[PDB]
Amino acid sequence: LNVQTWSTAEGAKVLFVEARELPMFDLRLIFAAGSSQDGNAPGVALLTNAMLNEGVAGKDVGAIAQGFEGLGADFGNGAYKDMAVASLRSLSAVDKREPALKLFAEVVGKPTFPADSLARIKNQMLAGFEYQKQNPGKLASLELMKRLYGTHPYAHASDGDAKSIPPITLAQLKAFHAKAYAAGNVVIALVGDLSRSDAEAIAAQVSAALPKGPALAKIEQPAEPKASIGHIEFPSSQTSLMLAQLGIDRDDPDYAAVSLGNQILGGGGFGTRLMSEVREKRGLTYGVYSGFTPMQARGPFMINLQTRAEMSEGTLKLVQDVFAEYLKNGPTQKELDDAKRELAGSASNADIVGQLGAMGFYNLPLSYLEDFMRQSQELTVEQVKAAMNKHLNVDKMVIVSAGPTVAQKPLE
Amino acid sequence: LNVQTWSTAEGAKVLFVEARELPMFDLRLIFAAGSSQDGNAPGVALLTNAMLNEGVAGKDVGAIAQGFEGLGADFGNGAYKDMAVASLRSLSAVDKREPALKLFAEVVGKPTFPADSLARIKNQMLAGFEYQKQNPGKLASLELMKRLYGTHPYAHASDGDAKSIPPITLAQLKAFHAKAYAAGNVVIALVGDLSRSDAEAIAAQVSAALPKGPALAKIEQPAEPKASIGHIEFPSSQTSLMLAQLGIDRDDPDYAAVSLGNQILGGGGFGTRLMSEVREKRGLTYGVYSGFTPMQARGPFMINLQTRAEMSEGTLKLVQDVFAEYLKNGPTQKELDDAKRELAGSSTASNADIVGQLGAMGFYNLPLSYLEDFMRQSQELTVEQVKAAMNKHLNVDKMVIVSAGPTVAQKP
Repeated sequence: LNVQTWSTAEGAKVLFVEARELPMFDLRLIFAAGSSQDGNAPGVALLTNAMLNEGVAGKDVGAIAQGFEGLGADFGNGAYKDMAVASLRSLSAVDKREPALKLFAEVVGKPTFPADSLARIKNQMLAGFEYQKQNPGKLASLELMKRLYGTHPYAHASDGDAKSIPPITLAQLKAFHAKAYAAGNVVIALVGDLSRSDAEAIAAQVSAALPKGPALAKIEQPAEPKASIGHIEFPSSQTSLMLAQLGIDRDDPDYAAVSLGNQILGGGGFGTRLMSEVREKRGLTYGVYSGFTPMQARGPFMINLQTRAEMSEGTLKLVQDVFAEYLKNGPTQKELDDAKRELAGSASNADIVGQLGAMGFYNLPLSYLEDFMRQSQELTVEQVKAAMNKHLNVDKMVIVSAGPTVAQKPLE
Repeated sequence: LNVQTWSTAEGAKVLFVEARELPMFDLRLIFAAGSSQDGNAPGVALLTNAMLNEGVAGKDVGAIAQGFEGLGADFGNGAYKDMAVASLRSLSAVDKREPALKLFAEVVGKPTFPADSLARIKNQMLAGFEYQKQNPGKLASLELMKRLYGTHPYAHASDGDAKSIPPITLAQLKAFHAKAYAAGNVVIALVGDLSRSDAEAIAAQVSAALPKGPALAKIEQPAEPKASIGHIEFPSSQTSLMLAQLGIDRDDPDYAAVSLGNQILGGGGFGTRLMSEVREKRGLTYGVYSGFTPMQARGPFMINLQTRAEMSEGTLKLVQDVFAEYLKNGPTQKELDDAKRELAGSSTASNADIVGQLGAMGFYNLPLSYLEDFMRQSQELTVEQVKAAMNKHLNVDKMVIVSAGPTVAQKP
């Protein structure tokens, strides 16, 4: 496709793809306003993002939702470690998109942050922390990110904690919003039934409604953690196991190589090394997965699965052996091909706008999409093995288990 | 507003509301195909409903998904206790809705139940059962529904269990579908940018694509269970509390009165009696809710919350006292007005909200003027009428209580 890009007067990065198949369009705003920008107030980024559509001049939470619905539009939001998102899907018809866009602009650019909404959202978050202590996987991953990142901004939970949420004030949210939702801190992605002229108008309108400000400081790289094995005691006949170490950052040149290499190890299914060895041949789990989560700074590489508590010790060694062998010998030409073929089979405005968001946010080449498919079928078994060994090491894994401490049964 | 109704040549009940504001419409099919129809194969209803869009003649799961997406349409499905649904939201333009409806009819009326999809679904359902036992609330809920309904079809979990899922064959899914998804067993609800003639054609087309057959017989009423208290030992840190007894069936005349009474007792908000006493004044929980789940047969009335294990013994007594006190004196004028005001707020209804009500109207044989009657009646209820209704359907001596948590010393 023909990806077009430019910047607004306020400094926003714009990426656009014209798609006339459907009388609709997707607008996605990506801000460098993830939890990594939390500073001394864990949870403030997530709280700010969740509060956007709780109120604007003249409209309470209900009226805003009704506003979008009545116009045939869908609003979406979310906060993560690197970014925070605000999105709109709407009919392309001028009479529908105009009021939808002005409302969207008001919600993301001029939220009023109603006091009652804040109290309600905090309560939901506090209740959430309580339910979380009943989810082994959630506890294991939280522990795992702490051991992996230490004091780095990516270490703390995005939603903060019971201690940090209560003190957050409306003033802190307004201050964070003014700084992190600034035009110079955003990427405007558009895909749909629009001309480049309409796209420019839309992007400019959004950019002008946002608070004025420069981009925030980028996140530094984390220090490599030391290998370790932790355990979280939890009642259940099952045990959640997670293994991880630092992976790559989104802009790393070996992205295509490590992603294909990962597909073979623990991607979707039955065919992978892990699913066949752990699930297919031994029936020790209903699902085992592996994957990289590239961010601005080095993201984590993780392997996760659940098994019967009495088989956990044995299954862990098995996963470690499978991983060790894979890094040592790499993939077979047969696995690589099936991997490329599988990939060859994997677009809507939504899927595209999502990619444009990452392309602009991580400053990837305009040709990113094509470059990825192209680089990916070109890769040889030797390039994949080299890339995996360059970014992963068997002696760097941080392991966290969550389940009961019970007698262990060796694998049969 | 101006609900229109008729039946198709197959005996399907059709309900339609013309709404021309947006160039789209919502089609919802409600089948008497919930878990209550499981018989000797718990979970077959949910599995059949989940397999609908997994494949049709010459098309796999991904092909069907892209098919709807490329047309700007969304497919929806879900199975419950007394009903199973299949829905489609689509642009109204003929060039988009015609292809989308043909695909939709094929998906719901002629599913192929691919072998590889059934294995994938069973695998995730089996994984689901494992996750479930690590959840106190779910464990208490399953047990509570058992004590409440005994051998009644509503007692067992809709998704079946680890022992009932593996055995389910394609032959069973095929037979269940031919019986439960028969045209005579479905309600067709339509709302949107369509003329009555457009709607007639759409309904006739969907109805004709379904298997031919009559409506299934209605489920009998459950027996009044004896009051009892049960505890599920779970060494986790918080305690889950659930109280319940048989509520009303969906077409009960006091529906509006009990809905408003329940809203005041434990609906949404911090103003309810339960949230005020347990959370507001005592700070014993982050969320306590109560509610009726009216079904074809008597649905349950349930109250649920989570508290610190050491406060569970006292909190349960408090909730019971608050409940007794509420049935005894009824709601205050203030509570009644606030509730009516909240209800009123909560010609602005969207196609999705309307289509949902139309489906229930048709499935439960509610009066054609149900919508208008609900508003009128609700806004006119008196404290005396609400108190009478709640007392007519609930009794403090009939509560079945089930808690899940650790047995620890009480700190009150």
